[PDB]
Amino acid sequence: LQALSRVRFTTAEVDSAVARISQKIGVPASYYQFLIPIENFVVAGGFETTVSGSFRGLGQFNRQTWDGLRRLGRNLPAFEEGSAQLNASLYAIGFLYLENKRAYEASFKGRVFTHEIAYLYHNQGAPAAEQYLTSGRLVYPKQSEAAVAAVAAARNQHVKESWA
Ligand SMILES: NCCc1ccc(S(=O)(=O)F)cc1
Repeated sequence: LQALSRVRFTTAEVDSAVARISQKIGVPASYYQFLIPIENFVVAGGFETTVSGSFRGLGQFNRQTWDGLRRLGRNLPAFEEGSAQLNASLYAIGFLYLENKRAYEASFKGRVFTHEIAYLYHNQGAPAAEQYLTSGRLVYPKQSEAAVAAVAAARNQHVKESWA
């Protein structure tokens, strides 16, 4: 029962594409495996993803974030087309991870960009993510309980020097 237009992908086709794309662009497959179930609806034979409204596809991108990646030179279709597609959305998730990793490491020198921190950056955007890490307050607080748990864990990991 889920706590309260779609496209459906099978687990196999998502897995195959993740395996291929993650290898090609140097983003861990485990990050995709972490993020996809948080952002989308898990069903028996795969995942369903919302492709209407402001946030769309497996990465739940908005147009501004998607276009930000294109501005960096990433080869993506237009937001409205790519966000409904398997491969383009997976590339975008990964490209965004790579850019957010750079942003995190530049502001918090000597710190490690973990999956939950990467998800926080994905969820809030890099500016607001850094603001949450410093202030403890989300700029965009209207998130799911799973998203909130993930970003809380992210801040915990950020602050603490080591596993413990
Ligand atoms: N996942 C992106 C998080 C995000 C990024 C930007 C905004 S907005 O201020 O431009 F409406 C809102 C939410």
